[PDB]
Amino acid sequence: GSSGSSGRRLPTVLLKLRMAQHLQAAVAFVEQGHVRVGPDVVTDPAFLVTRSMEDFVTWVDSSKISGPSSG
Repeated sequence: GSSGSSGRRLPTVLLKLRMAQHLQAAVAFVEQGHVRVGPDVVTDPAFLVTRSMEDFVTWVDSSKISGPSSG
């Protein structure tokens, strides 16, 4: 309960955001450079992300990914 930085593995954040199927799926995707965080692309799953960055999570290439909505 101190002031600092609370980051979590990308794999965990992805699973929670229903971005991936299983832990192995999220981890594999990160290794294949499928998921990126903000202006910085992460390749390792051990990568820690902060609540602030959590919202700045996007897929390297979401061309196929559907979603007619914008915002």
